[PDB]
Amino acid sequence: GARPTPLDSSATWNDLAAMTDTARNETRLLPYFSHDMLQEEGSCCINARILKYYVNHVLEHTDMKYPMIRNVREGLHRVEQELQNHCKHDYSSHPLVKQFKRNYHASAIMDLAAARNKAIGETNTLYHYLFESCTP
Repeated sequence: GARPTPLDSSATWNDLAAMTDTARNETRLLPYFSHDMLQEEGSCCINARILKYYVNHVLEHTDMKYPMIRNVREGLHRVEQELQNHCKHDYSSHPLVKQFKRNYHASAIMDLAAARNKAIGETNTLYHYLFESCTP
């Protein structure tokens, strides 16, 4: 499972899969979390901070291409808000969060639309990281 209940909603998973399939019908931006890494205590809040960035930047035409992106973002915002309430430490100062931001910006310079689509396709993977690392 996970703690935030939408992470246990198969409807959200489907929407994210849908998003991925679309984006990819057009290397990685997300930092890679191994199985061992996801078991580490900070992993939940680290990915939650990345989720925050996703809600603000990545999942912000896009409505036309991704009819579900609005509902996904709102759902993801709810998850982020609950996680942030229990994430005592501010992980903006963590290397992996900066990495994403750094790599996303580096990609955005080339092509903003391609960078957005790429990160969008990786949202499903981020959800998986949250699912595993945010279990009590």
